[PDB]
Amino acid sequence: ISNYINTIPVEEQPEYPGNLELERRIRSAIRWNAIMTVLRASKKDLELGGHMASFQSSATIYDVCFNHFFRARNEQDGGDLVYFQGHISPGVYARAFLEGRLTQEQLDNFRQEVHGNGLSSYPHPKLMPEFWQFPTVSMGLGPIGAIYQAKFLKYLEHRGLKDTSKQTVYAFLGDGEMDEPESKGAITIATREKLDNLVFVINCNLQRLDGPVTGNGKIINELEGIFEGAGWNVIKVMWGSRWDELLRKDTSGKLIQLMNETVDGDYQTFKSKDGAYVREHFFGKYPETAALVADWTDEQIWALNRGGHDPKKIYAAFKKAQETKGKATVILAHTIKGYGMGDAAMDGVRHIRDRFNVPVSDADIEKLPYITFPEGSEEHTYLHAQRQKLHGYLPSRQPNFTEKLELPSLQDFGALLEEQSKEISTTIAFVRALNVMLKNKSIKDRLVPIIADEARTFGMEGLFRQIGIYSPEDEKGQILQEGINELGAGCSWLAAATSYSTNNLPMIPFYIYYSMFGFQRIGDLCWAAGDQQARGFLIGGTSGRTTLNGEGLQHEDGHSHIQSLTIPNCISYDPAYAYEVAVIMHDGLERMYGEKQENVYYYITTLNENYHMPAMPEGAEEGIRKGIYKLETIEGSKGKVQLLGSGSILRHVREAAEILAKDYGVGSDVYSVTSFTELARDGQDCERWNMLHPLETPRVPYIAQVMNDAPAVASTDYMKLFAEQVRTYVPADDYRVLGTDGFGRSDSRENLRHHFEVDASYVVVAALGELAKRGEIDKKVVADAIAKFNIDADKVNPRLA
Amino acid sequence: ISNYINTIPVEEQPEYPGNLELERRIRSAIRWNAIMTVLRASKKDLELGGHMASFQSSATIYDVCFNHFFRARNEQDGGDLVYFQGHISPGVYARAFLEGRLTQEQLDNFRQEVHGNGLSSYPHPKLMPEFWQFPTVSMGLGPIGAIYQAKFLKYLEHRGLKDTSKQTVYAFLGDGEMDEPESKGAITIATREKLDNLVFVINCNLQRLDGPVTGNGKIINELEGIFEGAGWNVIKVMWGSRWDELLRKDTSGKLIQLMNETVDGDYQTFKSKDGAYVREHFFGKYPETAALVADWTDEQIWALNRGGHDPKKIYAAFKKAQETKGKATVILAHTIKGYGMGDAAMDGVRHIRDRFNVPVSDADIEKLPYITFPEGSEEHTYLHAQRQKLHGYLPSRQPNFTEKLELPSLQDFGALLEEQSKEISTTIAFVRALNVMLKNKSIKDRLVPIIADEARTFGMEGLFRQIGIYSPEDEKGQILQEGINELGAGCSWLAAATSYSTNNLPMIPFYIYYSMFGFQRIGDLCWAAGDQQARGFLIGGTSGRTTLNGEGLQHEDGHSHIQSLTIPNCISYDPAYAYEVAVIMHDGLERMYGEKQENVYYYITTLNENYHMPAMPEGAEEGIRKGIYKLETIEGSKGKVQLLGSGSILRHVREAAEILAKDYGVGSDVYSVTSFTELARDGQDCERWNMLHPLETPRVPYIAQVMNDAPAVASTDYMKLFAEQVRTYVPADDYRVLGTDGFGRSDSRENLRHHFEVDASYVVVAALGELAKRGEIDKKVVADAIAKFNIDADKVNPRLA
Ligand SMILES: COP(=O)(O)[C@](C)(O)c1sc(CCOP(=O)(O)OP(=O)(O)O)c(C)[n+]1Cc1cnc(C)nc1N
Ligand SMILES: COP(=O)(O)[C@](C)(O)c1sc(CCOP(=O)(O)OP(=O)(O)O)c(C)[n+]1Cc1cnc(C)nc1N
Ligand SMILES: [Mg+2]
Ligand SMILES: [Mg+2]
Repeated sequence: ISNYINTIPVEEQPEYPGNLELERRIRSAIRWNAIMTVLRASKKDLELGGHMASFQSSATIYDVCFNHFFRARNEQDGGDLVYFQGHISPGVYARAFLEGRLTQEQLDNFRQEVHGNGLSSYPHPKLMPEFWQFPTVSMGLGPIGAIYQAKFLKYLEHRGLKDTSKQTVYAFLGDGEMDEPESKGAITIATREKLDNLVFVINCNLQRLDGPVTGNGKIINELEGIFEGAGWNVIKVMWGSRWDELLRKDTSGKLIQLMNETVDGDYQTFKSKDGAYVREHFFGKYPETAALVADWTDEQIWALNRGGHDPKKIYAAFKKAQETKGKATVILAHTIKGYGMGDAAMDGVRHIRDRFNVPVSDADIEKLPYITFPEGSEEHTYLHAQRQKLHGYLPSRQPNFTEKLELPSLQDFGALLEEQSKEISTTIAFVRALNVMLKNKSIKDRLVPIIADEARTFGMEGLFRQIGIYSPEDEKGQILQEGINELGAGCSWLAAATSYSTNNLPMIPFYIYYSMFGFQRIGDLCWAAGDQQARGFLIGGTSGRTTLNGEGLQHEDGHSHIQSLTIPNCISYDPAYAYEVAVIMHDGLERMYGEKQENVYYYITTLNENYHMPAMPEGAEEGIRKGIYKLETIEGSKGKVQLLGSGSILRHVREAAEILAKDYGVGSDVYSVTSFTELARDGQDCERWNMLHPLETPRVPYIAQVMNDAPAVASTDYMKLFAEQVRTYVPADDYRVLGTDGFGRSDSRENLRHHFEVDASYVVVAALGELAKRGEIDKKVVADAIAKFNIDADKVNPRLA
Repeated sequence: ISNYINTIPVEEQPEYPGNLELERRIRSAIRWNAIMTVLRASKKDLELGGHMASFQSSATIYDVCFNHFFRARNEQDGGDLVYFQGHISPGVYARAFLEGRLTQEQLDNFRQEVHGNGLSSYPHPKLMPEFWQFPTVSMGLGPIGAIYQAKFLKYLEHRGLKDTSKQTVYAFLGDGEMDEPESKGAITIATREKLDNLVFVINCNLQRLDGPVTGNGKIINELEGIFEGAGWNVIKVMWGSRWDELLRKDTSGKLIQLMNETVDGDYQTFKSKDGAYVREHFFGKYPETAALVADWTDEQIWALNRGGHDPKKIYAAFKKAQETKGKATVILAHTIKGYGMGDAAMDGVRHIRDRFNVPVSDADIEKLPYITFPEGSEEHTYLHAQRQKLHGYLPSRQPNFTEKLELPSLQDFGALLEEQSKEISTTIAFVRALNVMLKNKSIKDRLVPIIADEARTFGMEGLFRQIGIYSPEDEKGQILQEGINELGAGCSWLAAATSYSTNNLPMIPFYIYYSMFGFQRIGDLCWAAGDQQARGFLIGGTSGRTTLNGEGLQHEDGHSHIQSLTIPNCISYDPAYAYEVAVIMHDGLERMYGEKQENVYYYITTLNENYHMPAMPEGAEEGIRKGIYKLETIEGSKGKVQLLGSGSILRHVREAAEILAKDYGVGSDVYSVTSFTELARDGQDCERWNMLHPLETPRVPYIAQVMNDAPAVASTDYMKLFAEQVRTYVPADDYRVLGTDGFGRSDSRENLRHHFEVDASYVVVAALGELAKRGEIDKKVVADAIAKFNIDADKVNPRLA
């Protein structure tokens, strides 16, 4: 930690390049319009909400950036990638309005978007696809997302894919936000990868929502301490220009001592008081500090401001960051939350227009009028002129990429569509599919395989020697090894999955990891990715409750599909066979990066269990995409049932089919369900449409176009809800579901599938029971089956075990 | 960052108090048994798994702790709280076997737990309730969990609840694991809270799973830098005793330089070569370092060891840690992964037998025998003697607390059971229920309210005046304010929710936060909390997609209930009324902390919207707990339907009930569903039982007991699946579900409820549609209603909007 003063002394401060007086005029107009936007919204009494105090504290920081640093998207690259602090959006909207990018009607529709001419509360690309770029309001995601975005830009340059050297990634963070583990938890990576294209700007107003971040301490010193120890360049912007002569003439060193020892709580106490109070409780602490202001009026003492409010100090910081290489820079900007709002922290708006010399008539204040600058005026010309020198306006977003990719056809995956002679797994199939893609001239180098330490577990060692590991193992390596860091790997995946938009450079990431540590562990990031319109593949390996058999309770995933189905634009599949993996990957590729450019991302669970992989049934492709298709029907004269399975359990459902036919003369229709979730969504969509068009021909759910009315049984390696979700749409009166509800445990696959009541034996007993209720077979046949299969009808429900 | 040598120079290293040679003999037996356990499992060829290399690198570190530091649970306190690294469990079992706490057959059932006499792969309290205590195999959860556990212990002492001062919290971490954002993301908290009762022990073997943590850098220096910067006491245990005369004899300083400059990757390379290579490639870098080992044999060179393998060095670190006050300590122990396993990490078994002088003859080696120490033997006496001086054995766990609490009766919540004068919300009801509890003498001081910088939004400032904020606002304060840190708050809640076991002191935490940032953001901790048998309340405030109307995409929660239902022992409710919240909190209090001592935790979503709160109907208590009860029956002679609602949307389904009756003569049965999930679980249990008892009379799901066969419509503020999950159990032919699928956005509650198609007009249209489909009414009247209600039948499905 260093003294509690500016890192950059006046002698090293560069001359400010802009017109300070003009800038303030424009800035006061942006401040005013931001407050008018939120106040007008409140007057509606619709509980819309909105913030003002935060932007008031950081307005000048953003202003210096818009006038002198921020590069907009241009012909060469995506420009500077700015992660705006989420709740200061009114200020962003106010500047956009001033630049003529938004209308007054839009501002009057702040937080009222349903009808189409409004503005979102926060940065949400999904809601305003041509404006916002990075979703940051869920605190903590912005910092880590920015770290991996900066690292990805360097990756694109090192790989010879795009010269991103002129782009800088700015992450505007709150100080309270720095307590989120995700906020400082990965800062060490910025130093390992020398991210000198990354700048963290922390708004240190010393406050969060309920109170001071650390009243009894000094948050700025805490931040400096850990960032410095993590190897970052730290620049503190503590005090305004009025303090220079004071610090300059104090030869005793007491003013610094005093600044150092005063804690955050007392500093916040001063800003609530007045000049006389500061003379007494701060400077009055020591004779030498009291002597520095003896000649000052209380009004002059009260004028002393924090550094983050002085354009000259701010500029110095951003310019120095720009020059700093070999590591990332964090700017700790000292500010006042609620700055210039005074009291308010209908005549208090009067106070604001007085404080910022806002050009609003006093008999007009009542109408809460927006201020604009006419074309031809000093302000309008200056506003636009600075932006043009910086390539235009931001934030802005391009919804689609421009180039045309020559994607592999399904036949290019032809090997995976045939019967495999050796027993392999769906993960092995996934890797083989990747290799096919790695042979396509159009996308081979746009692929971005990502792993979190674990590569040997998924047998990815082969691609290693083939395409290498990224290590600026050299800077041309293609695979991103993020170590034991699922969140970091997910942010790398997100940066890659949205490159088509931010850089107009489509990249196709495949992040493979232990499924349990997917949505369950990084779900907030997965929701954010949906908002950011990510297009890529998330591969949940070692999936299924009973399949990763020895690992137990914290590894056995029997519910990730329940978590993924909550994300509207995530398309989830649980394939049992290699040919299904091939058809699903090809389709996703085509939907996301083909001419359609669909804004969806994929989640495919894969397995670590080897078994026989049959050839793809002729004509089964569309059924695989849609979610279900019939494998075969087995004959039998004593009854008929429908058996559905997915993932690793399908082969056991087929085994049940052979038993039912040969031991009981019960025939059946056997279906491979590649996506219960897509089938459920389709069914929900059909019934919604039907409800809304009562006079028209009812739409039939896709699952009902494949299944018939015979009693059905479904079994999967996930909790019952995964298959039970399509109940409404199944055209049979009987639909029994087996699943892996309950905490996992260590044992052999055979023992877990029996414990979780999902194996062939339970499918047979479940099927026989449906026939027995129909009076087709004797109930004792079901009872004798339970006995012969060694089923404990009275053991505790696995969910409670 | 300091030089690459031990922090504690030999001149300051205390005398080691144990018998090194006897300890080595015991440790050798433990290493062998750990290895035999895993190899024996391996021979089964059931893909059971298990690790050996990691424990081999850390065994001595744990050995010194078991012999000289680890306090076991005792009469005064719960002993030291040890977060054992998950995958070194085989060594913990090996030792427990040796202390005679586990049997040979149990070791033979390593990773086979279904039949009841086996051992879990990793620390899982749920699976071994009397043995393991803290779930650590999900990397990164252990370190942050340990930080807040240490903090909770200080809270208990300060509140005057228990003298926990002799307890130390040890977190055994891997160096690869430190990359998880959760691993270092909260370390500044240990400094702010002066947690001198916390010790982080990082095993720096420089390797993770697929390679070195950072081969081109120095992970130990990286960790020292950030931890020192965060304010911790850092102790590096780098080199063994054989290096001392050497560092002393060098006066050029060339060794220290050489040690500082060599990078992780090369050190790993030396541990593969041999004395010859190291003397030329390490000492052979400068003539002065070569000179120091000039008179050494290559074999003497090869015997140089890393500090984490030397008991004398390990002891000094732990002793220094134990004495330190004012801050937490982190011990960076330098070790060799796969230590002594040569060949890999009967020829291999022969080698480790020889390497560690294991008392196993050549004749017995192929039997892969377990070693034991007979009573009376030197080894048996010392193993037990050291543990007795340290109060017993660990790990061990007490599943239930001993004291009897005198819980408040439902009658004590009587005010909340009556109709309310003022319009209030379920969140206000929750706060009042807490106030009832705060009056109960038996539990008032055991309550632990937890907030994450959102107290103001939840209107909890009334509680502050009452019980205060813990800030050691004084260290007697009862409320834990964790700031903007959901993971941290969740970890505090976990420590408190598990105090009943750990400290035999029941504490009842209530963590309230924005529901969106619950399971979605800290889901992995929530699953681990289930493993740890947490008993507490998670309150998801500002919940429902349409109810937190102005916040938008990343705040509007229409799916946390879909995430929470994946946890077997989490009981979730979405109440509409103040009386339902009181009945629910009373039942949860009683189930978890009453005589039953049920191992479950509660999740209740509450609202920020005020509306009329009526009186609880006479006798509805049991239905409220079960998940559903009939609120009212409205007459109508043109038709009859059943309407179900929960949360904030129930109010709306009741308005639709009124409209249907007044405008269409359609009668209805209206039900409040306080828990679709408990109803779904009950339906599944009934169906599972029915399947398993074919000869018995079928059991009826509770929801089917409550409902009838009249066409049904359900609407909630959550995605459709939340209500669809009970389809199988609803005894009516038609069951239409309305829900908030899709991404949230900003607008008025009215506009959002129309957009998500869950408001009264949609419930009415859904209901008329079922009647028309049956013939009760004309299809033209459903068409006229769609128009009358200004419903756009062709707007995009909200899921896609
Ligand atoms: C709904 O509006 P809100 O509560 O005002 C809002 C915008 O949602 C915020 S703002 C906020 C405080 C931010 O304090 P900081 O010091 O970081 O920022 P600032 O002082 O305002 O510059 C918190 C905790 N949350 C809540 C919050 C909590 N946790 C997460 C993960 N994200 C949040 N965003
Ligand atoms: C199936 O067994 P496994 O993969 O060997 C296991 C035990 O599951 C482990 S162990 C492991 C490597 C840990 O390396 P460390 O350096 O931290 O520890 P060590 O070197 O072994 O002393 C990882 C990444 N994971 C996987 C892992 C990944 N991500 C999370 C969050 N938790 C994990 N536990
Ligand atoms: Mg702040
Ligand atoms: Mg390691």
